[PDB]
Amino acid sequence: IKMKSSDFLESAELDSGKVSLAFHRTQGLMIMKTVYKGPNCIEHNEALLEEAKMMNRLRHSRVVKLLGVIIEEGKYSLVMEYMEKGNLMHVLKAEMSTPLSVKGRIILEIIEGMAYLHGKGVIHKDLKPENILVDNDFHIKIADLGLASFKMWSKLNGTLYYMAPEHLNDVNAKPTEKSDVYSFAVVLWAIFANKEPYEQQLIMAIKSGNRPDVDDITEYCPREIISLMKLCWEANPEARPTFPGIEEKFRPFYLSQLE
Ligand SMILES: CN1C(=O)[C@@H](NC(=O)c2cc(Cc3ccccc3)on2)COc2ccccc21
Repeated sequence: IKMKSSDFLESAELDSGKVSLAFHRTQGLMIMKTVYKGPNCIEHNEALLEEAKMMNRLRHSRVVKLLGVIIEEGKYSLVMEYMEKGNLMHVLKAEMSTPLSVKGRIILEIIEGMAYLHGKGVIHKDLKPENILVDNDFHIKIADLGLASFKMWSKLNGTLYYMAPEHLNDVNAKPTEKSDVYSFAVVLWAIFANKEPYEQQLIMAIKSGNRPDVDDITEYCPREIISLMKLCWEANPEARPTFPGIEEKFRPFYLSQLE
């Protein structure tokens, strides 16, 4: 979990807040983001190392790995694995259109990764294209760049279009697995529409049954996927499926008609 800046042979800052792509001696490339600068705390310094070892042990191919933490002379930084193509929305807004087979695979990988997290008792709450990272081979990893699951590191220093209606104007309602199912539905829309969807007048529209316009999807999208996004953004959370439920229907569909 613990790391030093001496371990990094070279680095390079980039802004996608701001991060450093550092080459580690033996492990290779890693992304680095300094959370806060100033004095070294005492009340919460011990917990920040425990919270990192809790996220470090979330080990799945479709989930971003926290590689370590760097604490040195009043600075606090998190170190994750490098994903070469950035985020899903960066990939979707490129010159060339991503094939339907690759989009179908991204969808299945987000399902695999979200079923993993739910099975480990972790609710995402902040699932959006910006938290779906892409490597140079078009395989994805679900991240937590907004620190929604890092409650300690969040205290050391967002998008409403993917947020389920039950959480719009009811911030005390505890987020559930069905909260993420709603967000995934809006991510499905964004994958085939190739853009971000859609304040008080909007939000109140979403609570009454308003959703992103499916007719805005110009490029080809399968009817079973359209049917899946409609079911996942159902206003009632109990009417939505679980990610293992989505997986048992989506995987046979991907393998027969898209792979
Ligand atoms: C350097 N850096 C990071 O290390 C980031 N780590 C994660 O997002 C992360 C998520 C998980 C596992 C995990 C995934 C999904 C839900 C819950 C849990 O493990 N690590 C955090 O802060 C950054 C912010 C911006 C840019 C870069 C970073």
